[PDB]
Amino acid sequence: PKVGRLIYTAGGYFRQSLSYLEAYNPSDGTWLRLADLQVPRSGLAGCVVGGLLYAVGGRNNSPDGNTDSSALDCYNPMTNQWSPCAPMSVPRNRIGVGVIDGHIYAVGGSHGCIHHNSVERYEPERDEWHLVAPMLTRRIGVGVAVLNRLLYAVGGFDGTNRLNSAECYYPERNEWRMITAMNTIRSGAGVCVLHNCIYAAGGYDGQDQLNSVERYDVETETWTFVAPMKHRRSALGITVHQGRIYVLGGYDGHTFLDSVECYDPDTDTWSEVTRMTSGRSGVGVAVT
Ligand SMILES: O=C(O)COc1cccc(CNC(=O)Nc2nnc(-c3ccco3)o2)c1
Repeated sequence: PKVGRLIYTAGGYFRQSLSYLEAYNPSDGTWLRLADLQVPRSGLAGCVVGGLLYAVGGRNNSPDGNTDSSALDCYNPMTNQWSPCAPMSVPRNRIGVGVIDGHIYAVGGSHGCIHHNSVERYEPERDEWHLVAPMLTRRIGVGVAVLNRLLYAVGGFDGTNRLNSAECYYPERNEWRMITAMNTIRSGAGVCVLHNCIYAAGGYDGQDQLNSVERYDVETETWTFVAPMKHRRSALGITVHQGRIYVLGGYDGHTFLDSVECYDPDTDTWSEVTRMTSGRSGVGVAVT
């Protein structure tokens, strides 16, 4: 049943790091501007736990300077208010985030010229962060998705090279293990889960922005190309709403897109369903 869930987009980058928090309703195609982040942020990740939206890491860059963010903030849709939470052990720009058992996992990202392979876990009910096992690879601009309590970190940049590799995190054993490498090198790709596959849409391969999209079926352990998006894009927002994948904005190598595309896995098609109120990349996106 359709209960009215919305797609939230937080922060992002256009001309500088943005504060913006907006919600889109796929049912009527309307947008609603909500309370601003207390601190502008691009390259952050967004996620939802217990009906609350969380903005994680990222960075604030403008003429007033460049500062990587270790912050965690919690937005309550019911009160339309942001609340500061406990910060991570380190600033994490171009971070990847995933949720398991109501816990927020902050993966990789960077702080200055430091490229994190480290990972830490946040427990809402205790407002406390905890270091877990580090990834086998240093990854900033990594994409993250979770399927059946297993977390996947896809692609990114290790400081020297851009990766087509990916790895899986086993939360209860607290380990990481490499999985099949993608067909394409991708950093800043949109990564999400839909049914039994992890999608890796767009990204930057080191020379061009990508509009190609491939998915990893956890059952067959293979990476498969599906239909390409209309726009190439890296640093795109991505989420799933009522069985379909939605990609928001990103950079196509020329413009900061306002375009929103929707992927229908049954017909293996993407189509443009709306536009953001303004183009932007590096947003955090989540559904509730
Ligand atoms: O590193 C990559 O290959 C892809 O770049 C990514 C990856 C993941 C998220 C993002 C979000 N983009 C982003 O934060 N862009 C941005 N942030 N600060 C700036 C900026 C530009 C000039 C001064 O500051 O541009 C980019």
